[PDB]
Amino acid sequence: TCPFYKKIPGTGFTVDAFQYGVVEGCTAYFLTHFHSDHYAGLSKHFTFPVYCSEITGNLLKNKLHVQEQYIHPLPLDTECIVNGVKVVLLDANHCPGAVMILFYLPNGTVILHTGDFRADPSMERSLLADQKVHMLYLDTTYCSPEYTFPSQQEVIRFAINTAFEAVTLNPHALVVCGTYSIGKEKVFLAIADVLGSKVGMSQEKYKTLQCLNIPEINSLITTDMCSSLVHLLPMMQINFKGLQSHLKKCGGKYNQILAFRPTGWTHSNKFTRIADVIPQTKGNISIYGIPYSEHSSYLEMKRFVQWLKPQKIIPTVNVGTWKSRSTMEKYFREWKLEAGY
Ligand code: NI
Repeated sequence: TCPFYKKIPGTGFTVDAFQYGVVEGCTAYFLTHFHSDHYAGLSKHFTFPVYCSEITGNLLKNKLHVQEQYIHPLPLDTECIVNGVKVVLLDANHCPGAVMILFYLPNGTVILHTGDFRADPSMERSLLADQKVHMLYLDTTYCSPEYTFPSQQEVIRFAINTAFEAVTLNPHALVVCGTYSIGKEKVFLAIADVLGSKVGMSQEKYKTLQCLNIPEINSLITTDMCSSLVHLLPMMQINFKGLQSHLKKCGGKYNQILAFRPTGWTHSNKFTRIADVIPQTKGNISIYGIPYSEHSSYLEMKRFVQWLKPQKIIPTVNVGTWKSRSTMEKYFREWKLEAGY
């Protein structure tokens, strides 16, 4: 049964609620982004209207084979009417095609559902600036002050400078980057750009990337692994055994691997600066875990909420334990007392 925090009161609507069967009273199913914990349940047999971004609707049609007649893509930053209710989709600064949803209820209540997001001051000048928001359905993934990480730009700087150094010292080194979902494409695209290579990958991953409207993409990716010196592999293969095996397959073209695992947060964050990150090494294989996050840090989240000043917060992440829930509620009250709303 669908949990309460996936239901939008005063509407026929649900958000990211595809694994519960037919939800009683739901006239339109919204999908914030194409990550499996959120789309779980969709397939070619789904026959209700699904509302989403253009990019998400490309992925629904091509990857999950949802039929066209049930996909309702909406433009961003544009007032639209759905089953009699005004909605707006906003960029969530998450993965490609990920949105936040503003709902303008018939009784005057305004609700923001962030989906998954990485808060940013740029959001303070979107259409959110223009009216009051009463209820916030909030991505609370890293809602605790231990969760600090660097900007995306600092992390990409580290990665480019590390890859360029290694390959210039050894033109026979291969770079490998791990992936298991869409998101974080900047990691592998920025490294391939500095090296003058295309990124090589499986046919299944190339297909996914071709749904993303990324400019000039035919220029940056390929299925011809032999012509590429940056390869993408499944995240599970980014270990010494998996990498040794891959290196065997390249037929003596390469004699070293430098590999990257873009994790979110790891407790190496609580002690070490990005400048100071070091790899794990075995023989001619090195693996770097880099803290490239597509969710808000604690401070980014706090800033967003203290700017928005909502009347009520509904967490959508870490809701399964009483300790988590009590922790989050304590921080929400601190924020409200410090800011004065
Ligand atoms: Ni996500």
